[PDB]
Amino acid sequence: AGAAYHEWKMALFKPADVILDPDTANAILLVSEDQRSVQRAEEPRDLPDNPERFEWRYCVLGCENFTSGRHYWEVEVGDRKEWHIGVCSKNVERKKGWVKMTPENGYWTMGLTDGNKYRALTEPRTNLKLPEPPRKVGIFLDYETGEISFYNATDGSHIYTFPHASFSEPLYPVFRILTLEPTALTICPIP
Repeated sequence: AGAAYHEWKMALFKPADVILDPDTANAILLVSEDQRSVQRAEEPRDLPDNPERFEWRYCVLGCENFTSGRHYWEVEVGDRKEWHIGVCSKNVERKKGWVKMTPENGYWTMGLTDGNKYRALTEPRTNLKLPEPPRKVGIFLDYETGEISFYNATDGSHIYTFPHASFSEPLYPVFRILTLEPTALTICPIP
């Protein structure tokens, strides 16, 4: 049914326990007391000018990145209408604008927009036709082979796998939202 994806993930990938780094969060973002959720303000806070922050993109990272091995983590996206998640490099441009989010620029992300429109953020984009809409998403990484993939984490269905990439820089979990809406984005807990 949904199981097997469960067996597999635990058996073959090391669960990351990702917590949101608020030093990285764009001012319009609100990290939760627990640092698992992110939700969007109505208007930006004023926040200590910091190099690590995403001042153009409405992005937030993990505290902990990856340089080897196999890892996975899961994100309750629930019934949100817009959200993009995955990973990115330490060395992405956190200040300059109009750097498009592609693997070309260090972004292996994937998301949802205007409600029902799934897409992967390759160049060009690749739309995605998902039998069931996911309420929870599993992000999987193998540094060495250079592969990142996405699975519906309730039923274990596959979603997308980026083209192999030789990874030079460390990789952070990245999360991004722009809607202001009820349902938040939430890192699922490590078993």
